[PDB]
Amino acid sequence: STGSATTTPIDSLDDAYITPVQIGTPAQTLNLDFDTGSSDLWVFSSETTASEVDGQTIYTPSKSTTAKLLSGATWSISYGDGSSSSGDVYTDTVSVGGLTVTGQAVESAKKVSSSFTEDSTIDGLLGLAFSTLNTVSPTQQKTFFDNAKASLDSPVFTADLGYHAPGTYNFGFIDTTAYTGSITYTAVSTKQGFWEWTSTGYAVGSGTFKSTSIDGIADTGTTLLYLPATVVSAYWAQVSGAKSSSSVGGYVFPCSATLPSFTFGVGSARIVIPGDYIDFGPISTGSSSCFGGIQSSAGIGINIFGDVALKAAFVVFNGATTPTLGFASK
Repeated sequence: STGSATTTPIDSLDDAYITPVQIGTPAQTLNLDFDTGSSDLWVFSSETTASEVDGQTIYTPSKSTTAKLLSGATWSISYGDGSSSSGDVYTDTVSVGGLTVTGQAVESAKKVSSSFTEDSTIDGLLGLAFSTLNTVSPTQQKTFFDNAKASLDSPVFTADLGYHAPGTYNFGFIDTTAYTGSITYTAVSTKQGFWEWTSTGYAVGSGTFKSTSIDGIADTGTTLLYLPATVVSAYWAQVSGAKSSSSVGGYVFPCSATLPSFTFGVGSARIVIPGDYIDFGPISTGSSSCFGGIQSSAGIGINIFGDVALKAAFVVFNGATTPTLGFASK
């Protein structure tokens, strides 16, 4: 089997992407944030504290003939940005882009933090990291991908995120029309439960390539590119007036600037992030200070190849017995 679903930016900044997902019988379609940096499929629901729901579409398990309470199971997750959610668990039928999993754990939120409430466009998350990170207790549950894997034509999914435009998540096949040149594959460590890999270096604008190993994660659920302070300083030094602002919470730059590109290495291959992809616009409405899309990972504890990086590539998440990651230009 295969699946193919369009993913759409939630706003004009590409802060996140939503993909429609069918849950239950008859189908209830919720727009979920596919997150290769976590491993829980959770939704706003009829059980979510009413004051914490503000415009989201909810899953109502009582209206699904295929929903079953997973008795005794609870979940609770905290994300890198400090947001969180928790609740109980149902199993139900879940379909993405025509690919159906029966018996998928659907984690029903009883509580969500303010960041989730305030984002009316995101009805929940669909985790695509390794199932070892799943938070369901006392019986850990599998991700949608892990459940689907055996049925897939090939044990892969691909992320093709757009810049200020829709893109695609495919399951079970590689669309050879969706990228240019060849796909370069690179080793993955699953030791921390992430799609963790080592970039071979970087360049700033038209500058020379610096060969240096940068360990990080491919994370569709993180907006920006978080890299070591040395690398980030080298980038922003090429933008007149750019500075790190503790009051704002990272590097800002004059909105009048033209940003240089940023290149990262995948083996001997190179992925170029255009400068425009690094512009996250005014820090506050009407400001002439703009927020940068490349930020320091210092104090996160891990480098993160988030959407800023991934949307410059066609990315293969290869879940074969020895997982790997593939990157192609597009």
